[PDB]
Amino acid sequence: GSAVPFHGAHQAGIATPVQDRLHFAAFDVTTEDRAAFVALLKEWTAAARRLTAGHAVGEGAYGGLPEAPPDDTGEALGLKPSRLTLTIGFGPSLFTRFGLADLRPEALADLPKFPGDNLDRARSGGDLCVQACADDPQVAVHAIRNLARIGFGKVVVRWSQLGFGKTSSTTPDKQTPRNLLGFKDGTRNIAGTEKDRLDRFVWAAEKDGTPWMTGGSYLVARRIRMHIETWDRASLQEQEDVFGRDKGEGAPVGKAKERDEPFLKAMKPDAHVRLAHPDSNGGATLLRRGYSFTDGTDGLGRLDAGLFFLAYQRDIRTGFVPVQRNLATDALNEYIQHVGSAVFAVPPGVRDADDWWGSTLF
Amino acid sequence: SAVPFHGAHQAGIATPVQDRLHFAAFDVTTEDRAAFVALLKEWTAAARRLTAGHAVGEGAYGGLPEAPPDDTGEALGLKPSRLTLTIGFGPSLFTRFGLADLRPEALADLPKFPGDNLDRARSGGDLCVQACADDPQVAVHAIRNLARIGFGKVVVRWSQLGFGKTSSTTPDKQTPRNLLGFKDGTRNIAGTEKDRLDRFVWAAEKDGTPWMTGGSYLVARRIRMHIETWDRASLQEQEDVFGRDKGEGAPVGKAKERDEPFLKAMKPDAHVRLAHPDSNGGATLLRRGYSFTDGTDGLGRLDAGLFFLAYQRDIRTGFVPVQRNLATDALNEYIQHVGSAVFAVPPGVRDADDWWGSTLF
Ligand code: HEM
Ligand code: HEM
Repeated sequence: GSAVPFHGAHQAGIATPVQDRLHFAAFDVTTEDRAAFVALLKEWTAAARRLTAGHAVGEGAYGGLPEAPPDDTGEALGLKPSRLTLTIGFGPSLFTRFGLADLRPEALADLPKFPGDNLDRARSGGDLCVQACADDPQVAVHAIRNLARIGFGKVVVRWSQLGFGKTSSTTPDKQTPRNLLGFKDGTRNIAGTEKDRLDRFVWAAEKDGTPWMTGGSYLVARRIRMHIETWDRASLQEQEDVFGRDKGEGAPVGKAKERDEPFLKAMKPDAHVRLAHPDSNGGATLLRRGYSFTDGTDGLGRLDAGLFFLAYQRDIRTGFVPVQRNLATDALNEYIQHVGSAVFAVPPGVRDADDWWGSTLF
Repeated sequence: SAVPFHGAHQAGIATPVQDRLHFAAFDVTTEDRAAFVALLKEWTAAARRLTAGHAVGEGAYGGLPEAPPDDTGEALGLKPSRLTLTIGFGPSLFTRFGLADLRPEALADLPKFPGDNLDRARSGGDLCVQACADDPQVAVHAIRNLARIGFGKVVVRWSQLGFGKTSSTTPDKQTPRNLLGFKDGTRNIAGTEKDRLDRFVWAAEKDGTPWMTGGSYLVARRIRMHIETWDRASLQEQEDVFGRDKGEGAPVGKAKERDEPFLKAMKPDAHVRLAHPDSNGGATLLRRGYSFTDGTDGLGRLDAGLFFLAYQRDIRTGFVPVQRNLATDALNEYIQHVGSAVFAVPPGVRDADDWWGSTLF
């Protein structure tokens, strides 16, 4: 229930321990006034300082002038901060505005097309994003709702996604959660404590070529539908061969414990862990921070389940791209389909009560 | 951390309200009474396992390699999480298996109400399973696996996820707030009032349908809220809509949330004034609904609202008169009913040998 500090060299919500619920929104900008947009970034930062501390935005949710709408919509009243983090990111399409083209980072690479892609252009892309994570979904919704409200006229919501439960871990000392295919997910991820691994694989550095990004990261979001009907009729052995780990313990094939190191040659050549593993990808390493979703039925008598996949990396070209290319022959492909996609530059942290989101860019 | 599954009544009605909801409505595809009864027995066995935190069948792993696991596995290593599973039968069930003359009179079709805009695909259903739990993944896993067991005999018609309070951070003697920002649930039938439940909630034998004694009747309504319109309304307009203030939830003129309302001090079309049993000939409901937020629609708006669930001893004398009295509710400006269904919720599974629906079949 405690708060997660908002200030830092880095934005919270990345190396932070992974909170139970997610509300992810992508925004398009509807003002051509750079001054208006900068004032928005400052106002949103002020709201976030309140929101992540458990306080109502502006002058509160009630007790103001009767004839004016309340500053805060009020549904988080009486709730604790619940580890709320707010993480902001800039889409490639934002740099065509306010004269930012010269500032687009080289590591904000558009993704190539991948075999199997069935991307819905409505649930893809976006000028900027806010990732709201909390252990209470009312807290996460309230923050997105109130950010959008404050941005009325300057931004609209392009698309959003709710994650009802995490499928990722930055704390290997705690239990690994399972995804909706029933497998532990997050065993071999980067930990929030591994400060040297985060420096090499996650945080952008001055020398990488884009000084305003020093301290930030790069985010890939993929909405991935799961063919649970097809999966749920596969034998237990078939499911375990697809991944290279047993279902119960989550141990690499042949071994006894979830955290024993995989021996890649014992796995099938198209096994998911074998293909995604850094050793198979020239050392490429990712920080996975995704969440499960279900969005009703598919209209055909079945539940609609999937995974909202989020990966943070130091450079999209040396993180997500090579690992995803190596998955062209993944046995998991038979059961999944990518149906939404977006990349964002996540700027450095808000340094103190005078700093603001995107201040190094603007 | 668990709720007993066996009882005179099904759990999940008067038992403590859990944090999360997965509601699913199923359509029946088989015509065979025997095949259906068989399924009901299978379902009860799996429910016993799930509500105690165990995997269904022979488990999620450790079986024949060339067999699909009995349990899909995503709840492994989680606790029972106060999971309750409540099953109900829709009016359309009674057109099959020759049960037409066993439909309870109290399971009345709903009239059309002013402002209804019901989506057909998210309405109705031959039967429903309400899964509540403090962990959403426990709830989802239950529905997922019940649907799997029933494949070939039932399909999922529509499904709804919902959330109330988060109990690991909020006190249970603290009223939750709906997404309009008002405390919700202040004047409600509580699970402790065993005589109000008998008078208002539970079906009794002399009511007319003996197989439903110990049961209840469920109305579900998917109510969209026009969030962005509501949020532009003044604080005074919002409080005028309900007849309570937003901060404390006190009825107008009163000081504490739990002070009894003085209905003449509220606006004639205030929501509380129109819904109160005194304005409805004593009609009283047990509300057990959950908030929802499914995402954003095509115009950038929050697809969010209240998935309203009401239990009552007779639909004709509970939900119907009260909803009728809301014809002029000032709240109507800000909400839209977009989905609807009714169900007869049978009595409870009495012991290890009993099963869902046994009194009917
Ligand atoms: C629904 C889609 C996916 C599912 C269900 C899934 C599932 C899993 C599972 C069960 C594991 C083993 C446990 C672990 O170490 O975390 C794993 C590992 C991993 N996955 Fe995936 N995954 C999916 C998509 C992806 C994608 C799209 C990528 C990258 C583009 C990816 C990259 C990785 C990596 C790097 C590992 C760690 C392998 C290692 O270093 O040992 N996964 N995944
Ligand atoms: C979006 C839809 C709705 C919202 C946001 C809402 C909200 C509220 C609120 C804030 C209260 C006051 C506190 C309390 O719960 O006692 C209330 C009371 C109540 N509402 Fe609603 N409600 C909705 C729909 C309905 C419907 C459809 C019905 C019945 C058909 C209903 C029946 C009642 C009743 C019986 C009370 C208790 C009044 C009393 O006896 O004091 N509500 N509602």
